[PDB]
Amino acid sequence: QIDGFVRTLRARPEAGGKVPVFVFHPAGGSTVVYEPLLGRLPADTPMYGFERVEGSIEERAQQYVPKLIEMQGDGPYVLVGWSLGGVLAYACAIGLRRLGKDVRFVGLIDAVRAGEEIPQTKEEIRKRWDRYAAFAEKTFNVTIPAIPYEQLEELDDEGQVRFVLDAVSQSGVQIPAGIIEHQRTSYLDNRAIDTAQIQPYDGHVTLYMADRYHDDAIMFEPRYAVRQPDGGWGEYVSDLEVVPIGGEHIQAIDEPIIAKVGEHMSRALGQIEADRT
Repeated sequence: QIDGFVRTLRARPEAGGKVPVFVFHPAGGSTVVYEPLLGRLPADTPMYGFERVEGSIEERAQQYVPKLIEMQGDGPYVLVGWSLGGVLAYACAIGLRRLGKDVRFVGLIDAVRAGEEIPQTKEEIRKRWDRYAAFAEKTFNVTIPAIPYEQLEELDDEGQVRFVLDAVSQSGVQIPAGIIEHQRTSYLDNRAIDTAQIQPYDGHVTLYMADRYHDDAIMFEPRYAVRQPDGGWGEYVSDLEVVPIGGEHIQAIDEPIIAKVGEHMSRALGQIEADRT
């Protein structure tokens, strides 16, 4: 059921059968979140979930792609993810196509890029932590002292959030490790998107688009308040389909909105199975 970073949501038959759907975890979550989607897909569709690994987006895909090939060979590949999971799916599509594999569906469940690019600069690191501190002051009724910008700006995102958490750890009650680890890894996983080197993809991508990001996403990064019509994928994907699903980002993975996603995705899978036969 769990084998390394691969979760079996529905096992494929011993031989033959329908093409598996490979799903990729969202930041701060596991691939159990795809069970409602699975319920809306055709009967006997296999599904395997890829859980968290370390590195840049590209380095994560360098770990996932060999495992995909061990499981599915030349293809066909169906790759799906919500949020960070969609960026991971896309990176895997890129890696598989480089190896000449047959990728037939890439489904991004509201994996919508920030509407304005996030600068990778010292000034932006200063502005970012200034904003976070302001929100902390209000939320926790404290004043925040001078921020050590020089220390933060030479660290990558993981180093930054680790630095801040370690400063918090110096005083007060000890915070349970599970909470610290969840917050650290969620933060870094979401930030990994910002430094991704997105490559052009020559196949069809389906972007299931919600109406907006939820408030917590925009508190994390204000540039998520703006969405472009192509969700930031049009420059990389000539064969791009957008499927509006309404609601907020955080709702896209759940009933009832996931029924819209599943109805559309079922038709796409149906066509892939028909073409095989």
